[PDB]
Amino acid sequence: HHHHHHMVHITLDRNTANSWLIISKDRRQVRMGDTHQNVSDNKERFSNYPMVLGAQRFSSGKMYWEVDVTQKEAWDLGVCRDSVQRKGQFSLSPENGFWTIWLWQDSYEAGTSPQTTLHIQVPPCQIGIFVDYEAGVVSFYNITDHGSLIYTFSECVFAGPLRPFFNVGFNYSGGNAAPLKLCPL
Repeated sequence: HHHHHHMVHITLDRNTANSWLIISKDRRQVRMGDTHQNVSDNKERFSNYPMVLGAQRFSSGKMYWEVDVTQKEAWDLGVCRDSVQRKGQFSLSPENGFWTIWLWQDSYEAGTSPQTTLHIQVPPCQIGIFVDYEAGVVSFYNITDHGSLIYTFSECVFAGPLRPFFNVGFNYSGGNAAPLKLCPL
């Protein structure tokens, strides 16, 4: 792909984070802590899953960023509406305001409803995410495999400002402690 020149500097919004997440000083990395991180509750925090939003809001234009997923067993990545549900149980779907892909149990899927199997020959260590607001497109790229396309959501109905979306996943296995990291431009 040739989307690299739309690169944006994403930072994580601490106030939206699940109370077990640990966000680095530079707000560029996030991992699952082994306990509650001693923060007050608020209406923005994702309560049921290890999720956090980017601080940036996008309502027009073309945007690109990269995320490092090295040695993780489970994660979700993409964008979501600013007004997505924070509390209780929900599925990741465009109907609920999410445009995402994930790794889970050794398979990659896109968060359609129902979910779509992805075909990835080279397990990615970094993921590129491209948003074209006007066109209604969200695309995902395998940076480890020379930028090859993973998935395109088209005909998106964003219906609001978008925020970068992250889920570090649970660590029931002891094999999923590694962070998500926003990669430098």
